[PDB]
Amino acid sequence: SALLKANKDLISAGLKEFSVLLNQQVFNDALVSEEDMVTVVEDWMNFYINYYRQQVTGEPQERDKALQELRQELNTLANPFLAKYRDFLKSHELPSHPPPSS
Repeated sequence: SALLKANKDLISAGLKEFSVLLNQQVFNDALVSEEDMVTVVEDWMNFYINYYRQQVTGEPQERDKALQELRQELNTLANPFLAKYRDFLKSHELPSHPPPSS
């Protein structure tokens, strides 16, 4: 295999859609439970991984490779979303995160 456009198309498509999912949040007025948003993020990732896992007709190498890239891709795309939300909700009313604190 090495790298077929089909794999890149599926991965990029999943990565793009994911980015739109994470960005489509309402980062403006921090309200609502954090665990709720966070649970939603994890819930989506699991749903995506589970679905993508069954969307692979390649050998265990192709499947594992695409599976590892999918998981790592979600962590990298989810990382900014979860870190941005955290700092965002933890920023308003108290800048708890930067040097000026302890």
